[PDB]
Amino acid sequence: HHHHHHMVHITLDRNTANSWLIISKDRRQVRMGDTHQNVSDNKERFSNYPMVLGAQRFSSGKMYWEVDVTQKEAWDLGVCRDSVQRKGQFSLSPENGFWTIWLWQDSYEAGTSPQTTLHIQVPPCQIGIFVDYEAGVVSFYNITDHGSLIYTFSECVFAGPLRPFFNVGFNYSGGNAAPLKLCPL
Ligand SMILES: CN(C)c1ccncc1
Repeated sequence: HHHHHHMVHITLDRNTANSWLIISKDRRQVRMGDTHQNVSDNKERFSNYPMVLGAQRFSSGKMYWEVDVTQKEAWDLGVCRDSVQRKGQFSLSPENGFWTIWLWQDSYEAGTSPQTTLHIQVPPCQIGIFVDYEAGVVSFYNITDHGSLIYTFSECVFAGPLRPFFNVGFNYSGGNAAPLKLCPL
C-alpha cells in the first residue's frame, strides 16, 4: 500500500482505559496489569474488557497508524465511534459502532456480524490501520508481510467522530501479558 504519508501520531486516553490497564508515560504503550491500577471510576472507562481509546478524534480526511502486537495471543484493533457503549457486555460490530479485527485462539477474524474469517499466511507482528472518512473505508495491512491487505470494511456508516480503538485481551493463559505499542512514524 501507499497510505504511509497519511501517518498520524496516536496517543492513548488514560481516562477511557479499563481500570486494570497500565499505559506508559509517553501514552504510546498499554498492557494488562495483574490487579486494579488504583484509579477512580468514571463513565468513560470500559468496565468489562481490557479496552482503551486513542485521544485523537477524526471527523474527515485520511488517517494511518501502526500497532505492534508481537508475541500476543489475543487482541482487538481498529476504530470506533466516540459514543460506543462503555459499560456491560457488547459485541464488536459496525451496528454497535466498531470497525475492528482480532486475534483469538490462533485465528484472525474481522468484527462483522457475524464475524468473518481472515486468511493470513504470515502472522503479523505489526498491523497498519487506514481510515478514509469521506469514502467510508477502514482497511488493515500486514506490515510483517510487506504491507499485504488483511481486510477492508467498505460502505461504512461511521455516524459520528471516530477514535482509535484497542483491546490488549485478557491474560488467563499467562501467555498474553505483552503490550500493544504504537509504532513510530
Ligand atoms: C466473538 N469472538 C470470538 C471474539 C470477539 C472479539 N475479540 C475476540 C474474539
